[PDB]
Amino acid sequence: MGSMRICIFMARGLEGCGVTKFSLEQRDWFIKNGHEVTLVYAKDKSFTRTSSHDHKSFSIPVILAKEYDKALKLVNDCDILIINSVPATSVQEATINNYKKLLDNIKPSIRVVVYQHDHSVLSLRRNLGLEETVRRADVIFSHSDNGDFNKVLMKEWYPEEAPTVYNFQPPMDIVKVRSTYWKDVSEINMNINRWIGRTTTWKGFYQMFDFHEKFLKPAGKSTVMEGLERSPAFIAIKEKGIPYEYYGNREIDKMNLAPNQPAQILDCYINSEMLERMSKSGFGYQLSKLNQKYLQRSLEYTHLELGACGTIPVFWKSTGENLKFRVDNTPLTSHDSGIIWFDENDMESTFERIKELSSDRALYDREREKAYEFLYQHQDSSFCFKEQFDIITK
DNA sequence: GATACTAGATAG
Ligand SMILES: O=c1ccn([C@@H]2O[C@H](COP(=O)(O)OP(=O)(O)O[C@H]3O[C@H](CO)[C@@H](O)[C@H](O)[C@H]3O)[C@@H](O)[C@H]2O)c(=O)[nH]1
Repeated sequence: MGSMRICIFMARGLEGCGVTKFSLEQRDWFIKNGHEVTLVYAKDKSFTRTSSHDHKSFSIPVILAKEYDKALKLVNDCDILIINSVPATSVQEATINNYKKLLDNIKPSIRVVVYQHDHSVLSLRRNLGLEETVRRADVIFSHSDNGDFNKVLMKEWYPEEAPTVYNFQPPMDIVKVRSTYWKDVSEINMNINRWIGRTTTWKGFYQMFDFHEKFLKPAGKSTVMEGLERSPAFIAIKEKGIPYEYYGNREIDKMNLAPNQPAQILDCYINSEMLERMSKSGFGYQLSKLNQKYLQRSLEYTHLELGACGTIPVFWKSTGENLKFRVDNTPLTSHDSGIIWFDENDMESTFERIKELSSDRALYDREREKAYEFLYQHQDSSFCFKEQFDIITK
């Protein structure tokens, strides 16, 4: 019921993945709804995927370790301070020290909002100041009431009344993407299967490799996996002697899209570039197989980008089973969504589906629309940020 | 003790 000043703060730094995407998507919504916004991030630690999204023209970097004043001056110039990430466990005494001093000098007329974007305790543990950050917050959000942040970490800090933790969904303006990359069914290459994600076990990269060597490759299809970095978690792909063809983001045009080829792995990607390639690929894959406890209503940005750019979304079954439609709590697998639920113990019925859609384009374009409208209903900004804006205000 | 989950050093 009035225009406010917002400061989005990422103390971990600008990593270029989910948290960075949420902030940018948060900034756009606030701006579109009449509010002034400033996006601030700590550059004490740097990241590879720092340019995946375009923020360079408006984001404001700051070195907490040696710019406390500018930092304090920025975080105090708003009505709502939203912290999406906290210093990592490797920043250096000065950084985590000044960040803690910042939380002690945020004027009284500022409502501090804290979003916890991680899932597993293992990730939650690599945070510094997360406890102080949470106690200073006037509002807290998490991906699941039954996730680790809620059931374990909030138990360690509040064994005199524990703050409420509201649930949220990482929203995105789906229409902007569609209206920008969607293509006519004729421009799509039904033989290019494109997987996107990062090198982490719950991201289902293994099953994509398996699915390619056993179904797509043998059938003349081509597979591209975008976003795999040789993180330590990559050693396992070495031990498992899994066939592949790595490509740096510079030599993308030397990638071989012909049949009878191993999984073509792309290092890391620029988000707008990936969407363009995806909007012209027959099927996009996002096999996140997170566990029941961590799943409530939150789909991931990689999930939403697939629906939004005009491809046929191929997600992990269990995921769509545990998650619930935002409109009526019903499982995502209970709707005629057009989505193709991936079954690990039945990759043949999955492949068969892809084959059908691969033959007649009428049904294909009939399934996109249903998938798009379904993902729109479930997680577009228009709805989700308004839900959060209301919890933050009242 | 089995098992998920979590880019860096350095030279051009
Ligand atoms: O090299 C890359 C890799 C990813 N992306 C993009 O980065 C975002 C990644 O977000 P998401 O798909 O959510 O994956 P995570 O990086 O795992 O995001 C984390 O943060 C999100 C915000 O809440 C949560 O939804 C996730 O579960 C959590 O893992 C997407 O827009 C991707 O298109 C790029 O542009 N380039």
